[PDB]
Amino acid sequence: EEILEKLRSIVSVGDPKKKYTRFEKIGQGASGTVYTAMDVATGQEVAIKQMNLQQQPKKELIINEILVMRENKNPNIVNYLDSYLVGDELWVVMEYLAGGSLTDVVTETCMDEGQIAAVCRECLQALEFLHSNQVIHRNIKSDNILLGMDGSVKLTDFGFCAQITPEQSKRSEMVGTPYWMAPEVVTRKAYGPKVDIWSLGIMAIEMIEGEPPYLNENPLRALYLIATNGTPELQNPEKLSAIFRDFLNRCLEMDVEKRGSAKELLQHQFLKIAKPLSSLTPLIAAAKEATK
Ligand SMILES: COCCNc1nc2ccc(C#CC3(O)CCCCC3)cc2n1-c1ccnc(N)n1
Repeated sequence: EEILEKLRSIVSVGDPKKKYTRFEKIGQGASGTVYTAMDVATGQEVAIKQMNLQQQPKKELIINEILVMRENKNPNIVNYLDSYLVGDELWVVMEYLAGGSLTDVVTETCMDEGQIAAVCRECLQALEFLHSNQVIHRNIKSDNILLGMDGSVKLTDFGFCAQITPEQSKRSEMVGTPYWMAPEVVTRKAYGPKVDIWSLGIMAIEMIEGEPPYLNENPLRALYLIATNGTPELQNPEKLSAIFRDFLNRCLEMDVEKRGSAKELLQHQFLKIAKPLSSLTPLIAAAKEATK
């Protein structure tokens, strides 16, 4: 389709193996292989993600990533820098911070409520910004949270991103990762930005239990469980403070009406007991030691 030509008018022109040097593969997933690099001038280090378009197309969401992200900059988001197309590959240039994913922290260490509150505050800030600009991430999970060496928190991977409008402020595309999905998305009801709030809630369960509910099961079985069970239950709910349990239940409220939004969840008292972001850095050290 001309959808490839629409993409050819968005990207920049260049080698682009002339500016950016010092390539190192630091990742490889469904979003494509990710490299670290640096362009002459400099001294800015960058991350370059590479998709094989003529080997694993989609392909409407590909363009949607660039368009939505290039005009939505925020401190709590990995920021788009540029994009090129070479051969069959699409390259996306973005900021880089070193220091692992939240996933490595939540599956190899234990976070206290002060640390969970700091991570949640930063995430809510990114969501509150996205939602105020009619943007829904639709794939909130620890895998998509990045941790700076100074304890910074950045939302990443907007490949499943979606833009709403007052004329059609809801969606019905069954997108995201099964276990982190809101019920209204699982059961194909019309859904809004509050689905990000849900997945944030599931990600808190990660930070509490080390993994999202039903993870032992299979993706489809999980979707069924989410559909049936609705609001998931902690193995040991008593291990959480009263101010934390209230926070979770306002993130995981079945009633989309009664479920909190990012703007009002930033006002929750659970975020008041938040520790400074520097407390997250020993978790990063510990995460890297179990990773070895
Ligand atoms: C946790 O994985 C470590 C490997 N790094 C990595 N994989 C990525 C996949 C997709 C995107 C992505 C993406 C976007 O959707 C974000 C909005 C702008 C367009 C591209 C970014 C990835 N990164 C980064 C990026 C920057 N720093 C670090 N440490 N890792």
